[PDB]
Amino acid sequence: GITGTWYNQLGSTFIVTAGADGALTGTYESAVGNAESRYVLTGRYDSAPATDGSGTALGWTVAWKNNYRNAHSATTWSGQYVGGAEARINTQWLLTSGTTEANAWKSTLVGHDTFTKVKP
Amino acid sequence: GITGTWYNQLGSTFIVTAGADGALTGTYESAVGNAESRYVLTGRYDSAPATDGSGTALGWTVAWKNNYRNAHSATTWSGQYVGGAEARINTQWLLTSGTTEANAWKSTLVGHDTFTKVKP
Amino acid sequence: GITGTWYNQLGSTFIVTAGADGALTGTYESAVGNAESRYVLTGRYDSAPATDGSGTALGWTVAWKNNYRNAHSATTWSGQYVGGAEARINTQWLLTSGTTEANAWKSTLVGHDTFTKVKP
Amino acid sequence: GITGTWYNQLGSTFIVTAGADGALTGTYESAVGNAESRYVLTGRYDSAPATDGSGTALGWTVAWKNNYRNAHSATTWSGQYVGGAEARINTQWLLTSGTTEANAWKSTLVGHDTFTKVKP
Ligand SMILES: COC(=O)c1cncc(-c2cc3c(=O)[nH]ccc3o2)c1
Ligand SMILES: COC(=O)c1cncc(-c2cc3c(=O)[nH]ccc3o2)c1
Ligand SMILES: O=S([O-])[O-]
Ligand SMILES: O=S([O-])[O-]
Ligand SMILES: O=S([O-])[O-]
Ligand SMILES: O=S([O-])[O-]
Ligand SMILES: O=S([O-])[O-]
Ligand SMILES: O=S([O-])[O-]
Ligand SMILES: O=S([O-])[O-]
Repeated sequence: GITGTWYNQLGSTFIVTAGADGALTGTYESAVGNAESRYVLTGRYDSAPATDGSGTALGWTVAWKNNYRNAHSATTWSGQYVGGAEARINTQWLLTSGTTEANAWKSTLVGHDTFTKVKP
Repeated sequence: GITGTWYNQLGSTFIVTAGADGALTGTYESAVGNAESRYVLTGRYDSAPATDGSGTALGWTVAWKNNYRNAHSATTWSGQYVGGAEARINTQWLLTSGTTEANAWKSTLVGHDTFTKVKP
Repeated sequence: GITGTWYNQLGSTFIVTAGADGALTGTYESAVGNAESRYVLTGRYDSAPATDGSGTALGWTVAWKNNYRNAHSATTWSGQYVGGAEARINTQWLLTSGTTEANAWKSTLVGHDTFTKVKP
Repeated sequence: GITGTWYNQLGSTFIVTAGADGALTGTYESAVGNAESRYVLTGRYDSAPATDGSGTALGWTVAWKNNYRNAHSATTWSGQYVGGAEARINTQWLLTSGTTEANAWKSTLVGHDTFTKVKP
């Protein structure tokens, strides 16, 4: 299932629990950027997915503030869990930094992360 | 400045509480605001933003399942809160639907939402 | 139609010609209007759109190199032209900068530009 | 290193010439290799990239109209070319369909393609 410890292609660590109420809760540790140790995450997932072979839709957010550092930014991952020989969560993400209005055009990075239960 | 009710450009409404712990909790719904249009939201925000005039980074997720409906999808909004005389939350979003692998190319919509404290 | 001089919400100037073959050609520049901030663009558009009221899909690219400056980056805009008494081109864009592999996570900005034939 | 034939990870091919003026021209074949599935592409690239291990920024567009078919849509790919023994073009894409204003929310898909010089 979704609950577990996952790693993305850069070796970030995503520790998540899927609640029966559709909640995702856990911690995220980033292999990149202005980040140190674990950050709180929260999200949601479809707790009654289609039974037709489709993946399970989900998303979560990390705001990049913890007790050590504050990057004044937040990442949301939107994606789906794909059950499988090798279970995977395939996502695309948006990383918005707090900016002045003049710099808002350059506030948001986009990318795609794939997570499995094995570290690269 | 974030806690309360916000309205997007399209008719949607959300009500959120910004907790002291950096949490965002609430519900997302339609203009009409009927029970069947209401979904849990959860997210995170920067609870200690920069003091140089930058916005406040935040993000949240809604999975489009409630006790009545299930669209097998989830949206994440990633953006920033701008305070001042015309307060706004400016976002970009990713809506991922659960798909088969063959259809994963058409799984993810992208767009933008601007939220205000007053109705459009 | 599409051929003409457009401006985005930030004052950039998009001078484009829509050819009979689906080609878009022209130049993209900044508000100041100077040679050093002017760049070549090329793209494509649907030369036979639907007749049901839908917009006309289009996209184009600017590589941020000209005879004076090189930012080692390129932007693509993807969107549609909406006809009527206020013609508009609504777009989302991706701006990729050349990076090392280690920095590829932070290579791509995303945003949205709306273009009209009037200045903002 | 850009000019030539490239293959994505899902059975598409394209064929591009990278002109000394920074033009990309060519054809994109959504399948392999029937003419009903071939479309014009044009774009731009950084014709003077860094030789510091950074990728070469580029982008291109395909409008999904040819002599056989018309999906009333256009994709733009934004990315970077990475040279060497195992050369790649790493992209993120936006696929916008022409829509009515009421449907504009669901107009734009996002995703990622990775192209290699060898077939997958
Ligand atoms: C009541 O159920 C729905 O209407 C519904 C179903 N599926 C998706 C959405 C929806 C609403 C919404 C938005 O306000 N901004 C960005 C994406 C987005 O998606 C709404
Ligand atoms: C690395 O980026 C640059 O150096 C650069 C230089 N000069 C203009 C622009 C630019 C302009 C622009 C716009 O109007 N919409 C969307 C993206 C975008 O990027 C970018
Ligand atoms: O991943 S954010 O800390 O730069
Ligand atoms: O690098 S973004 O996945 O936080
Ligand atoms: O995750 S994309 O920035 O290579
Ligand atoms: O939210 S953008 O797809 O019109
Ligand atoms: O404000 S959006 O164009 O980064
Ligand atoms: O045309 S998009 O599915 O790479
Ligand atoms: O699988 S990503 O290209 O939607």
